[PDB]
Amino acid sequence: RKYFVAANWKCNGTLESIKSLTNSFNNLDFDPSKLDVVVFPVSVHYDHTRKLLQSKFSTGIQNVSKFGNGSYTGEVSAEIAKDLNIEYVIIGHFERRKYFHETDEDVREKLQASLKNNLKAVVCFGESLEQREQNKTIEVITKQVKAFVDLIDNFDNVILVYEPLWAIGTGKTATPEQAQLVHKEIRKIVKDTCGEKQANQIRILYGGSVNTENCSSLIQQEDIDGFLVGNASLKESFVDIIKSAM
Amino acid sequence: RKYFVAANWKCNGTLESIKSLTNSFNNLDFDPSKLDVVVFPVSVHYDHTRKLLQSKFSTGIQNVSKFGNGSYTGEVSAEIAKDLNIEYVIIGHFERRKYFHETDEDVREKLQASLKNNLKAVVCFGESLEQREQNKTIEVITKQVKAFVDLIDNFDNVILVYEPLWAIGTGKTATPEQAQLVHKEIRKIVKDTCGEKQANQIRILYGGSVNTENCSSLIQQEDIDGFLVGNASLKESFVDIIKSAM
Repeated sequence: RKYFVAANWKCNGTLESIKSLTNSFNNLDFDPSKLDVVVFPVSVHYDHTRKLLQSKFSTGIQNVSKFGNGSYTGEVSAEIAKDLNIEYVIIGHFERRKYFHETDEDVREKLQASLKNNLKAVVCFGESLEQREQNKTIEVITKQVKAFVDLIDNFDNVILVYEPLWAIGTGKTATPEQAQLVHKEIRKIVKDTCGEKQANQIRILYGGSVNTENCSSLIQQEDIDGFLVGNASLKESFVDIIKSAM
Repeated sequence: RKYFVAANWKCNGTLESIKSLTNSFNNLDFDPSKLDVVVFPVSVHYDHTRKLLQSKFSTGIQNVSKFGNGSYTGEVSAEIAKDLNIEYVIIGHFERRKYFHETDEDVREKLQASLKNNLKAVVCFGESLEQREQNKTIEVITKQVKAFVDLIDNFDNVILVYEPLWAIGTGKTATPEQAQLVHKEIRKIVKDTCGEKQANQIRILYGGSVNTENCSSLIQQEDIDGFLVGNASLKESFVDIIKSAM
């Protein structure tokens, strides 16, 4: 299974910083048929970013609507994304679950709309610190995955991302070891409700704090197929995090 | 008062449909110093629409974040909008209050972030059918407007829009005389808290169902200064609606 490295620039950037950052990325020599590298810029920055990035890199958007075309002011539907040749979309990120009250049901409806319009999806989930302290991680993870697992028609087109909320912003850290354990568990859940061939071809990315110092330890875990990088993707050094996966 | 005519395309359009529509809009000869005409496309269609529309047309986006730059996956900040020279932003649209749970508190904060970044705002509000039947129209409209009006540092940069939810999708029809009554009262609220001079300079648009048959009878009302047009703005005949305000 092919490694996946994604850059989530979130709500950051200017036309200038993006011109400056895309040039550094373009200097990276890599074969896109042996590694997937995706960049997710702010929606209004999309065209500009797609024009500055060489086709080596794939591009997507940070969110997509659960509804289709219609009277939904401010939403970007999956068909609109499809019409523009936007290949990937991020769904269920915890900032969207937290600041904007997206539920597991919004996650599944968005995943369905995306698959219906032939877009590839990056689905996020993970447990909070309160839930981990109560030894409930597996119960919470299985509930979040069950909400949408039955829609995956092609296990190459849907990528899973585990976000260890308990270790995000709490002033706690995750050891690659503690991450690999959850990934293994997630893969077992996919094996048991979808099949063995499906479980072994689907990528499960680590979605915690990833930098140039620990990216090598994480990728080397058999069940960690890459990452969804936040802050560190806003720096030129991000080319180093991509090298570790090749 | 300069009339204001806005096309809210909501979540609609393709590259080819927009190319064909902008072409048609560009054929209408109007003077921007005497009439404001703004079109709001989907975020990912913005650059494309801005390049196709002649500079006499103003453009904006359908929603902004209440947060600034940072870890807010999927949001677009006022600050990013400023860097791209995006002139207008829609705030408080009923579809976002309904489907995405945005509150008066949210509206207030998005307006504050918008004004701090030199963006002009179209602020929406209005009562529902249930509220209108209990004879609470004024009470509701007063509370919604009072949630943000003290922020208006400048009465040419903020536009108010009354949306009669009670007639949007219920089978009721709002008549010009009925809309005028509410517009007159909206202007009184502004008079009572900002000054009489301020109240006579701010534009209050009607955001109910507008078309080529009823536009002239609405714009002709003394307290109605234009409209936020929904689906009629996805047609070529939209030019006829702009004309009614010339």
